[PDB]
Amino acid sequence: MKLSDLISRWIDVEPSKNAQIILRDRYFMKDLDGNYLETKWEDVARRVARVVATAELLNPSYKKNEKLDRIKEWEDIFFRVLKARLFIPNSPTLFNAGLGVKHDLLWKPIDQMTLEDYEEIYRSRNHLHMLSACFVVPVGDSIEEIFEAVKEYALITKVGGGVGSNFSELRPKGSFVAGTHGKASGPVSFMHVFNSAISVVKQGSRRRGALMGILNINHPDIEEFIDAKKVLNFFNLSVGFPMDKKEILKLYEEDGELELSHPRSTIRKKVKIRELFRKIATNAWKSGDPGLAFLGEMNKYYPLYPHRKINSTNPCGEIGLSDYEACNLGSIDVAKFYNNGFVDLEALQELVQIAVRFLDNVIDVNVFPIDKITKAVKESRRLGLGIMGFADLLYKLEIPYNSQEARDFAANLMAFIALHAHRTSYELGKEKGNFPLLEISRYRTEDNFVPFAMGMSNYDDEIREVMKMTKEFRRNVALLTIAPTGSISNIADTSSGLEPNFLLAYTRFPLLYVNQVLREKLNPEILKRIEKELIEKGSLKDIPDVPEKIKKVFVVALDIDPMDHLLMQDAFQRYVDNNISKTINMPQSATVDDVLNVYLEALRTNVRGITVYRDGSL
Amino acid sequence: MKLSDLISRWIDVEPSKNAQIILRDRYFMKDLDGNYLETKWEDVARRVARVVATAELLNPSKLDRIKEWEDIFFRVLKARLFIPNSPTLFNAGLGVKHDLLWKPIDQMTLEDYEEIYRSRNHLHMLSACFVVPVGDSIEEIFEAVKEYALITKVGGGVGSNFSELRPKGSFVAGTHGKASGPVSFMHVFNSAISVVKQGSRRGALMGILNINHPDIEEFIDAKKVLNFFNLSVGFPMDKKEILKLYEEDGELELSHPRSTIRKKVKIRELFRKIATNAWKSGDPGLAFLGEMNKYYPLYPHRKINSTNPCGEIGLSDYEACNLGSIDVAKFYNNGFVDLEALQELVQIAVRFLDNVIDVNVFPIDKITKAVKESRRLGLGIMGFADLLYKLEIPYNSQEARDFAANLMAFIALHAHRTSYELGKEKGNFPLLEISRYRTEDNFVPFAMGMSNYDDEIREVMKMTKEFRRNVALLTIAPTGSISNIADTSSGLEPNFLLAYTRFPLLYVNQVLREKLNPEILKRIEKELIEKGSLKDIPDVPEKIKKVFVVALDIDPMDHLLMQDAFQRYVDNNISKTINMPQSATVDDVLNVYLEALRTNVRGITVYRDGSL
Ligand code: B12
Ligand code: B12
Ligand SMILES: Cc1cn([C@H]2C[C@H](O)[C@@H](COP(=O)(O)OP(=O)(O)OP(=O)(O)O)O2)c(=O)[nH]c1=O
Ligand SMILES: Cc1cn([C@H]2C[C@H](O)[C@@H](COP(=O)(O)OP(=O)(O)OP(=O)(O)O)O2)c(=O)[nH]c1=O
Ligand SMILES: Nc1nc2c(ncn2[C@@H]2O[C@H](COP(=O)(O)OP(=O)(O)O)[C@@H](O)[C@H]2O)c(=O)[nH]1
Ligand SMILES: Nc1nc2c(ncn2[C@@H]2O[C@H](COP(=O)(O)OP(=O)(O)O)[C@@H](O)[C@H]2O)c(=O)[nH]1
Ligand SMILES: C[C@H]1O[C@@H](n2cnc3c(N)ncnc32)[C@H](O)[C@@H]1O
Ligand SMILES: C[C@H]1O[C@@H](n2cnc3c(N)ncnc32)[C@H](O)[C@@H]1O
Ligand SMILES: [Mg+2]
Ligand SMILES: [Mg+2]
Repeated sequence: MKLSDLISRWIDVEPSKNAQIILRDRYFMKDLDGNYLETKWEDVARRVARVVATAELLNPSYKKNEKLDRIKEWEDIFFRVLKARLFIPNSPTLFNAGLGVKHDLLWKPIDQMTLEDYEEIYRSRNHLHMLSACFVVPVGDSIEEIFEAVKEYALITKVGGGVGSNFSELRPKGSFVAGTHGKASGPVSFMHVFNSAISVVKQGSRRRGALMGILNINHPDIEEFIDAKKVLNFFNLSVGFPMDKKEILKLYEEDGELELSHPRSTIRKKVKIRELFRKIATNAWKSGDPGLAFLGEMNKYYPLYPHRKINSTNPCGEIGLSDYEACNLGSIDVAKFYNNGFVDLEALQELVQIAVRFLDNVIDVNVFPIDKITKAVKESRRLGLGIMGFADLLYKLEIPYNSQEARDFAANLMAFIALHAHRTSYELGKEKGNFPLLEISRYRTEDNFVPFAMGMSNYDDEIREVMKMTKEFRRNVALLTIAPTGSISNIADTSSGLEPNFLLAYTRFPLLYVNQVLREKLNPEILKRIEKELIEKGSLKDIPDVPEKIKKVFVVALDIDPMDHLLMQDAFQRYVDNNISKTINMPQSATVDDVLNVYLEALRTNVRGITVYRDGSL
Repeated sequence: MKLSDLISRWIDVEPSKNAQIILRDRYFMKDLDGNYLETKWEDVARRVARVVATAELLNPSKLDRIKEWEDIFFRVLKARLFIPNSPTLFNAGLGVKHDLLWKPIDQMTLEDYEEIYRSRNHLHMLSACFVVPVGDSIEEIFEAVKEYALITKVGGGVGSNFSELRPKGSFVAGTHGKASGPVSFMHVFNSAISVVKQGSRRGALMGILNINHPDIEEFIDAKKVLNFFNLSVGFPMDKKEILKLYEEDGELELSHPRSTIRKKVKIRELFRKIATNAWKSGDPGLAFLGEMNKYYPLYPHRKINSTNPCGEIGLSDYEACNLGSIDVAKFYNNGFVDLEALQELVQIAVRFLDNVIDVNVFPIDKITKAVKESRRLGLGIMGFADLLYKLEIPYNSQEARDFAANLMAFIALHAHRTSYELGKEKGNFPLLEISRYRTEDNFVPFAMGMSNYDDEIREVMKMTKEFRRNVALLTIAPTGSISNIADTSSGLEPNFLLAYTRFPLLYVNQVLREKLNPEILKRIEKELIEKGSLKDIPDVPEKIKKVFVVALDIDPMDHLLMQDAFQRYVDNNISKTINMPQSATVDDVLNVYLEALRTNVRGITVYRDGSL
């Protein structure tokens, strides 16, 4: 069906009470006095649609004598899609769109807008008008560069972004410092200063996982890094693997040794790569940290490598970024695309096109806190279009999350989105101009470059064809990711990202959720009966008088074994040009050897990173 | 006896084994390979002398002249008559080719000196102490954090007043949130220095919060963490007003311009809070900022907000100070202070310090500007208590305090005189014209009132209206390290002990050795070392007991008044610890604070014996 008619099915479905609570708390805009300027999700949709549509002022293919009509049409489409909650951008977009703008412009009826209204909106965006989820900054091996980075952590966090850094440039603890004949404190000690800095800045104010800290596997302090949180409470930590995944797996299988060294230290040491891995798995087994960041694999698919290089991800790992780049994210709720036993691909393709344009327009009205960021964003125009609602979609389709059927369905779904997002990038590049670095990227300098592995869909040949087309026109260096969508999946009343539902029924602080699809497919008699058990046990698995058919479809995270989590991640990653946020859930009974096996399997698959969490470990 | 003869009696006197340990530890220059470039104290005087005499290149009033100054610098340095703050000893010559810094002087060409001047690197930081502003924004706060790290890297201390930071809980418009407050941000500064060192840092920082800041009470209790900070309470108002409010049992309004947070508190209760904390742990101190500006020649165009970590210098934003001290114990001669020799060395010292500026490389450009615009110097003394010993003058006496004020007045006179000459010879400091030396008749940068020297000083300040090289010239620093180098007592402080064991070689005060009969010392020593004093020890000549007093023999008020005597003739501030007996109460501490408001002291630090 047409997207316009799908919109009609959803646009007047009101957010749940839980959703409305979240909206009131953090998203509805207020004046300096704490009075609400917005009271309904509708208000947010109008404000955000209007600010992002304003980007069309800059569109060189519109004559001035048509800009108003064209801008208005885009506000209209952005508004309807947002109000329907078919696509929602990353939280900072919702928070900060319209900061600096006269309040009598942000919500006025669209039929009353003038060209001058849109220009006033565009001109009055203030320095807090920061619409991206996160960033990566370099940390150079000097007191000067380190405290400059600390300053940037502070500035970025203030306006609401998260930040990642690879700290491997910092020379090992005890290395010679020529200026003082002294000893270097090493990356880990310095990370404590970054943590301390963030402790006094809020947005505010819950800042859990606001930072990413990576140290490479061959750094002389890697063993200390691995043991760091066992404070650094605002960091997520990952071990960086800049070499090819194949080379590290071969080294493990051969029981080889890794040379730990640094180009500005005499500190050198050899460690058994198996012992190192076991130390990593042992810590992950206990606490869930550190994760693994396959940087080499990110660079294999980075269209600007080696001119530019990915050294770090953002805090939740889903985007590998070069220095001073940002996360520009937004997600489609694919559960709203279910139609009588299938996914409405006609409506989905239209929304993919609209969503790419929306995210790309966000760049134009984004205001960054640092000059170098503005430059790096404009030069590559990297986007992060993702999905949520995936687990709920499978519930509707009656497909077990832990099945090859689901993984085949995922790869094909994702290949379809990638195809149409990249085709849109081509179109936008023809319309508005290519990303300035296109001419030096592998889309132009190389034959048959494709920014992901593929190999699991009937769309591959069509994808190859479009990638060839983008040699000539391309708006964006990359377009896709799958984010946690922790807050925005709640606003959308759907399951988060690509993850299975963690629980079918639970109480949060104090109303109880019950999965909506479960309510529609399970006999209302049986439900009222088993609701008690379900909440206590956290699964349908071992409940009598529950049809085997629904037990199979309605699996939760811990019903699904780790390899099925990992293989789902691989199925998606084959058709994503950035990365993916995915927790590999493991049962309490899991061993350190079990964790090692996940790592080894990960190395053979196409994933670009790994996070595991053992139930009960924390 | 004239400076030349005095140098002859000292120039060939080697540093003690004790002092030699300090020098081989961290003063002798090494390769990046770790090898010794310098092995004896004289090798140090050669480098430093030659580098500072390079400044004469800039002298608009030329190879014979530079060499001249290097010689006189060298001789006074080698004889340990005068010594610059440690960073000058550490960092002089950094970046300069080793073939230039030591080779025989008669082998020096003009080519050579110009090369030294050109090749001074970014580590060539020759000053002890800095002050930097911390503005009320995340941007300014973290720019200041970076500044702390950069200054600490090159070997400097740094101080700030954190009063501009709005109080904990205040509104932040940019986030609609709540401010963390000054004390929370100070923790970030502390963490920063935690990972930075010039070789390995106690009291590297000064943190001041003003008495009327709404978080003043949290700040007073801040340390009970911030291990690299010394803390002081700031009094930007006149000492008179606070004494008044205290005597009237008045109330102080706590407020901040960027907060709606405000509060009334009894001023006596705030003082008692301070005293109790000080009584427990020696912090925080009092900084009478208003009194510093009172004598600040550039007030209010520029304004003193903070001191360095030891408090002896009141600095406006981004200023530094290069200190150097004269060992007065070496000027003892036949029951007199050799005013002839001492005078020559003062002129030389002022020139030396003023030259250090020209060859100094600062880590930040706003600092280079501040230093070059005012040319503030900090010339001081060490060996004072040992001088009293030689003069057989009890430290805790009116004779001591009168002698002290006279010594200092004398130094003050000749220092400000030489600043007139150098101002004539090299040009005035750029802000002369807007300073009170020109804009008001009868401005004097200290209180005086304790010497017959005052009248001439009043005249020399007047001639200063036309020619003056430096905005102010004098300080008394702790001289912790340089006094041990000079084998003498530190700063203006009485000796803390007459006998202690350096490991297992014993030491007894070099001068006590001469006045006392060796036979008595052999017996006495045992008890002296356990009691840390001679006042109760049986069969010690009364005149010996009263002359060779140590810090704890001298009561709180006599320490304070000694600080007053010196301060009347110091245009900057003074480092002085007011020691108190272990049996002191919080009330005794309060009385010291109240007395200090009545004297001319610009700051106060107290330490109760055995509190830590
Ligand atoms: C998004 C997210 C995050 C983000 C949240 C910020 C963001 N970028 O959106 C960040 C990066 C903070 C994060 C971190 C971690 N998370 Co998480 N996270 C999620 C996720 C996907 C959504 C949560 C959410 O926003 N819900 C909606 C909001 C509106 O409700 P909320 O009540 O305000 O949510 C808050 C809490 O969930 C909290 N939180 C997030 N993760 C965790 C983990 C633990 C152990 C705790 C106590 C709290 C907590 O942060 C939220 C506010 O930002 C859920 C999965 C799920 N089923 O919900 C997990 C989930 C709670 N996380 C989990 C885990 C294990 C972790 C980590 C231990 C992973 C790691 N590598 O270390 C860390 C813990 C860090 C710490 N200091 O404790 C598990 C915990 C399982 C369990 N049995 O408790 C979950 C269920 C994912 C999973 N599939 O297992 N997470
Ligand atoms: C200079 C100095 C300082 C400097 C040292 C660096 C510098 N500016 O060069 C600073 C600012 C760090 C300082 C601080 C304090 N000091 Co102090 N300091 C001195 C002084 C004048 C010189 C000693 C020295 O360096 N000797 C030569 C060097 C080469 O040998 P050293 O053994 O390596 O010296 C080190 C120790 O003395 C140490 N140190 C300095 N002060 C203190 C205080 C205590 C309690 C301890 C354990 C160590 C210590 O720092 C030196 C190296 O930098 C002496 C007075 C004296 N007559 O010696 C005191 C002295 C040791 N300090 C004293 C006191 C009380 C303090 C403070 C508590 C005061 C305060 N306001 O907080 C603090 C303690 C801070 C802390 N973290 O413990 C008293 C201690 C009395 C006692 N019963 O032990 C002394 C004896 C001075 C006095 N007038 O009473 N001090
Ligand atoms: C100066 C200094 C550096 N470091 C660390 C921070 C950086 O990781 C690293 C380099 O610091 P730098 O600031 O580059 O020190 P430097 O330039 O004087 O010395 P070099 O020529 O050897 O670079 O050493 C400390 O841990 N403590 C210190 O005091
Ligand atoms: C942003 C932020 C500021 N602050 C403090 C730092 C400064 O002391 C003070 C000002 O911060 P600023 O960074 O200057 O805040 P702002 O400009 O966005 O808001 P305003 O106009 O109200 O100044 O608040 C916090 O404590 N936490 C924070 O998260
Ligand atoms: N500073 C900060 N950044 C965050 C936080 N949560 C998320 N981010 C950024 O947003 C990314 C993904 O969060 P996600 O759950 O998908 O976004 P959401 O649904 O808008 O909350 C993280 O990797 C960070 O880059 C936070 O609590 N603090
Ligand atoms: N960073 C730093 N600064 C210091 C240190 N010791 C002294 N200073 C600075 O020098 C001033 C007094 O030092 P002083 O002991 O008189 O000089 P020294 O004998 O040469 O070490 C203090 O106010 C500080 O500003 C130190 O250990 N670290
Ligand atoms: C629960 C959420 O926490 C994020 N998360 C936590 N730690 C890491 C990490 N080290 N690397 C990548 N993502 C992480 C996951 O991406 C997941 O979505
Ligand atoms: C031992 C040395 O410590 C310095 N010192 C320690 N703390 C302070 C302070 N808070 N204010 C001024 N000086 C201080 C004293 O000036 C003394 O000279
Ligand atoms: Mg460097
Ligand atoms: Mg501000």
